[PDB]
Amino acid sequence: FSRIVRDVERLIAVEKYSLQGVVDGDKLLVVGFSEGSVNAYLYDGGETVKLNREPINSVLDPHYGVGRVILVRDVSKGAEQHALFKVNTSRPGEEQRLEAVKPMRILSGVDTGEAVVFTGATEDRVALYALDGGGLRELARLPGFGFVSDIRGDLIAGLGFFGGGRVSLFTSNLSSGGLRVFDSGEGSFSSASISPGMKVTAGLETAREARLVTVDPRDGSVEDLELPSKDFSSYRPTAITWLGYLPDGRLAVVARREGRSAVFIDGERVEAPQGNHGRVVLWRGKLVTSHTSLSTPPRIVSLPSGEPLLEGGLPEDLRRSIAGSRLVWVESFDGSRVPTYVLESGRAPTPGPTVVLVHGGPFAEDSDSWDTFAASLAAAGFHVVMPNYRGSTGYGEEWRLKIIGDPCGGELEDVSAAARWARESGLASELYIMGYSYGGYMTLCALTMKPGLFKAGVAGASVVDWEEMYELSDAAFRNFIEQLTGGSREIMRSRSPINHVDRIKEPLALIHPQNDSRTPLKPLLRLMGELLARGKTFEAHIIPDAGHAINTMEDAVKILLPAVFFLATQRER
Amino acid sequence: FSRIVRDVERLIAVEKYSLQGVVDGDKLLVVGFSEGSVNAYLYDGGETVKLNREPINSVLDPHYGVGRVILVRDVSKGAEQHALFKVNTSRPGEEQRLEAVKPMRILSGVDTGEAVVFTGATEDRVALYALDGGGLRELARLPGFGFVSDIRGDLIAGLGFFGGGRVSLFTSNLSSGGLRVFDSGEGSFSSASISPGMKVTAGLETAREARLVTVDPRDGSVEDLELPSKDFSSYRPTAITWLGYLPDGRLAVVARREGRSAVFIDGERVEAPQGNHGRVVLWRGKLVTSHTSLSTPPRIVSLPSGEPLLEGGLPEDLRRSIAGSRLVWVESFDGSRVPTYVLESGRAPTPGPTVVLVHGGPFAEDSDSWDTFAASLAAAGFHVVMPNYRGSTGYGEEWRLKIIGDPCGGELEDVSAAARWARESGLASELYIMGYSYGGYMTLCALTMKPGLFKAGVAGASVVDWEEMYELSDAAFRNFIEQLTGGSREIMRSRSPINHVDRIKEPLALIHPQNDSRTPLKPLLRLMGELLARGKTFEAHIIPDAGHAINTMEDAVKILLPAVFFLATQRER
Repeated sequence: FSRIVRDVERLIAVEKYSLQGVVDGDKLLVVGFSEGSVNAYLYDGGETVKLNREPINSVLDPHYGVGRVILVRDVSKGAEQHALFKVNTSRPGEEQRLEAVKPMRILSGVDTGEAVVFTGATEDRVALYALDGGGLRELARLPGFGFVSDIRGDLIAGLGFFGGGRVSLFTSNLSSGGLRVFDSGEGSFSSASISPGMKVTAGLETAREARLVTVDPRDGSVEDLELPSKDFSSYRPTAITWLGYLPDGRLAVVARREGRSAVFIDGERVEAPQGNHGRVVLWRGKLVTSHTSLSTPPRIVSLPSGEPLLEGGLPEDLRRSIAGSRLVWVESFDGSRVPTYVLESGRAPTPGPTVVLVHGGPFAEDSDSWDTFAASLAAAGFHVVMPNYRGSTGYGEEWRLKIIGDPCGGELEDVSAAARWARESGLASELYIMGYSYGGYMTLCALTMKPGLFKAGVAGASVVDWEEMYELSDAAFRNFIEQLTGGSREIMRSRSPINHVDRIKEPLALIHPQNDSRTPLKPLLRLMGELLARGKTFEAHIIPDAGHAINTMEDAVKILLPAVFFLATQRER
Repeated sequence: FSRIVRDVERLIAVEKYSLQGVVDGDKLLVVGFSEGSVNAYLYDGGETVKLNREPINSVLDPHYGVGRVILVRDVSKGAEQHALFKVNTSRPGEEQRLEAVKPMRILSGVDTGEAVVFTGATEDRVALYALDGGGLRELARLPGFGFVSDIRGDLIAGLGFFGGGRVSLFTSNLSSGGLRVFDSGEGSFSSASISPGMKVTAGLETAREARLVTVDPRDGSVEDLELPSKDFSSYRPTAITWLGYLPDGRLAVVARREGRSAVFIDGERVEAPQGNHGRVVLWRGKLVTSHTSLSTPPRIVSLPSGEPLLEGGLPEDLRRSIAGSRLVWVESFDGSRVPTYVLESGRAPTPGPTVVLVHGGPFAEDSDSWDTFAASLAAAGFHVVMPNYRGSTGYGEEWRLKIIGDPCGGELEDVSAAARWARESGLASELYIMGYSYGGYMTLCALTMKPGLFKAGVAGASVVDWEEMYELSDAAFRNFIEQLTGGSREIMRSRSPINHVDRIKEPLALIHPQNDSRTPLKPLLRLMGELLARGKTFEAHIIPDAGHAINTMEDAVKILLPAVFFLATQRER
C-alpha cells in the first residue's frame, strides 16, 4: 500500500511534454508537467527556461517566432474561470494579466503577435474574441464549443461542435468579426490550417475514413486536396490528429489508424517513433513533434531519427510493470467490433485482476498513447482493458456519432462486451470498472444497469445526473448535454445513474474535485445521499480547491491514489 | 508521502491487547487487535489460540473458569447491530449464534457459564436481558446507557447513565428481574462488584476525590468501605477505573489520578508499570492486568514485575518519534486549569507544527495511555496537544459534569485555551485541530465559532447536528443526547456547527465511516452541501462498510491516513 503510493507518485511525477510551437525567434514553446505542475518553457537546445510563475493550464498557440507567450490560468480554484497572462519571452517569469478579459472558460486560442484570439464560454454564451492594442472585441457568438485553429492575415479558421456531435469549420475576420459556418454532409472537420493562398485546408473525417479538403471561405467551395506525394492517401488514415502549414509553405499532417499515428510533409511519410504524435513544427531545419505511447510518457522528439529533445524517464521497475500492449476487436451487442487497447500487467498473472478503464469525452479514444491511470493500474497488479466504445474518436464519423442520443446505451454495451471478452478470452480472473469524467459516468451506468458484471467500480469526476448538471452548466456544457442527449428529457432522466441507485449491488468508490464546473459536485452529493438511504456500500473522496483539470502532482495523487487503493483493497475481497 | 503511509500502517499494525478474564479452567481470555483485526484469544503461557473465526467487536465478561466465551459481533457492516456467538473454549473456531437475541446494540454483558446477562439498545428501549436455558428474558427497561458490572448468585449489579451525566448503581435479580436504582448525591458510581456478603462494593467519584463504598441492595444504605491496607485511601484517587473480587476473596482496585493509575489488593499497593491499567485477574495464583501508556500500546503484564505476557512491540524508530511527553495545566477562560497531555515529536522543530487532538466521549480522557492517532501525528512531524476539556473523566465529578447542557461552550473554550497555550508556551509554530466523534464535533465547532484560531481542521466521525442525529438515534443515544444538551431544542440547534457554516474560513477535512450509527453520515452529507453552496474549501473521505467502532487494520488506515495526509499537505502551505 505504501508501494502503491510510491508507484502512483512516480508515475504522476515523471516529466511529460507537449509541443506548442516556435517562439522567441527560433526556440520551442513547450508545455511540460515538470517539478510537480504544468508549466510552460522555452527550449533552446540545452537548458529549458520556465516562462510562468505559478502553475498554468495551457498556453495559446503562438504564431511562429512571436516574442511572447499567453498563459491560460484558472483563477478560481479549479472552476476553470481562466485569465490570460502575457509573458515577454526575453523576460521569463514576469506575468502581465490581460485585465481586459474577464475570467471565463478559455476553450482555445492563438496569438498572432498583434492580436490574442480565443474562444471562451461564460454562462450566457460561447464566443470568439480578439484582443488587440485597441481592446477586447467579441467577433462572433458560436452555437456551442468552438476552437480557434489558425489565423493568417485577417482570416480566422476554427472548428465548432454546433450540432449533433458534428464538427463544422468556421471562419471569422480578425478585424471586423462575423461568422461563416461550413458544414460537410459527409462528416466532420477535425483540424484546420489556412494555406498561403488563403484557403482553409481541413481534415474531413467521413464514415470510416479521413481525407484532406480545401475550403474557400468566400464561397463555400470544397475540393479534395491532393498532395505531391501519395504516401498520405495510401496510408488510408481513419482520423486526422493535426495539420498545419509550416513557414516554408509545406503542409504537415499527423493522421492515424487504429490508435497510432503517422507524420506527413506535403503527403510524404516522415518516419516517427511508434505511437502517437502531436503538432509538427519546423525548428532549426529539423522537424519536431511530440511523441507518446502506452509505454512512453509524452516527450519531444526530432524527426525522422526519433531522438528525444525533452523526455522524462520512468524507473526500470515501472517500465517492466507494463508487460505489453495490443489492440483487439471485441464483438458487441449489434456485432460491431469495439477497438480495445489492452495493457497487460507484468505484475499480474493471466488470468489476473483486470480493470476496464473507460475513457472520457466521449469524443476521445484509448490509443497507443501514455495513460497514467492505466500505468498505475498495471503497476498495482491489474491488467487494463480500454475499449473504444461507440462515441470514441479514431475510428470514423459513423462510430463516433453512434453515441448521439444514446448515452448509457450502446456505448455501455461496448464497455460490457470488452469486460466479458476479458473474462472469456482468459485475460481476467476478476473484473473492475474505472473511469474519469464520461468514464466515471460509465462506471455509474455499469454498476446501475449491469449489476454483477463488475466486482467493484471507481467513478471519478462523474456525470451523475444530466438533468441537475444541465441546471448548473455554462453555455458550452448546456449545449453539449443537449447534443449528447438529443434534446430528450426522457434521455436525460432515464440515462442518469442517480435514478437507478436501487439496482446497485457492488462496492462503489466516488472521487470528485469539489470545484468541478464540468461535472459538478452537487449531484454527486445527492448520489451519496441515495446510496446511504438505500443501504449501499460506497466510499467517497472529495478533493479540495480543485476542479476537473488537474495541473499539480498533489491533486493528481488525490484523484488517483484512492482509486488504486480501493481496487487493491477489493482484490483482497 | 509513502513514508507516512508506512509509519501509519505500522502504528496501526502493532498488536494491542485487552484483558477480559480467565476461562477454560485457568487460561487468560484476551481480546487482541492482531493479524489485521479484532479477535479473541486464550493465552496459557505460550502461543495464543484464536477463539473466533471472523472479526469481532468484543467479548462478554466471563465468570472465572467458564468453558465458553460469548463473542459480540457487528452483523450490520458497522452500524453496531451486534449478534452474540458462543465458542466452547475446548472447541476454538466453532461458533454458535445465540439466535434468541435479535441484533441490537450490545452495550455490555456478563456470562456466568449458565446465563448470559447483558444490556442492549434497540430503537425503542435500553434494557437489561438474561439468556439462560429457558430462553431470553428482559429483566428491566433502563432509562439510558447501562452496563452490567457483575453477577454473584442471583444478584446483578450495573452502572446506569440515567440522567444529568450522573452514573447510578443499579441491581436486578437474575431469576425475577426488576430494577433497583441507587443514586449518590455526592457523585457518580464508576465501578461495582458484589462482595461475598451480597452487597455492592462500588467506586464513588465525587467532586474531586473518589472512594470505595458498600451499597446494601436491600435498603440502599451506603457506608464507606475501609480496607485492611490503607495504601488505597492514602493514594487519594480522583477516579476509580475498575474493581472486582478475585477467586480468593481479595478485592482488586484500579484507581487513578492525573492520567495514571495504580493497582491495589485489599487496599495494598501492588507495583505496576507506569501508565494505566485495566482489570486485574488471578491467573495461576498470581496477578495479571493490562497496561498501557503514551509510549506503550495496550499489553498484558504480570504484577508486580511488569513482565509482558502478551505485547505488541513498539518498534524503536516509532518510539523515538515521540521525543517527550508532559502533563500541563492550561489556563482556560474562567480560571479553570485544563489538564493537558502533550507529545513533542522528535520529527518536528520547536516551535513546530502542532495538532490539538481532541478526545471523544465527552466522558473520556487523555491520559498516560496509548493513542494511535497521537503517535501517528508525532511520527508525521507534529507535536500533539490533548486537553481534558470540561466533560472529561479523570478529574472529578464537578469537572466532568460542567459540560452538561453546554456542548460547544466552556469545553470548546478549554480546547481554544489549549491552542493558545501551545502558541504562547513556544511549542507551536502553527496549529491544527483534529478529533474523532465528540472530538470531530470540536473540530467543527472550532472552525465555525473560532475562525482563524487554527490553520486547518480534521473532523472524523463528527457530531454535526444534534437534532437530526437525535431523530436518527436509538434509545441509548437519544437519551444521551438529551442529557448532554439538556433536551433544549435551542441548545440542540444553536450548538450544531451545521448552523454556523458561514463563519468557516479554514480548510476542513471530513472523515466518516458510512454506516456510523452513533454519529450518522446523513447530517454530514448535508454539511457538505452547505460547504459546497457557501464556497467553502473542504475535503471528505467516506469509508465503506464501516461504522464508528473500527475493528480492522485497513479500516483504521482509511480513517487515519487521510487526516495525516491532509495535515502534511497543509503544512507545505
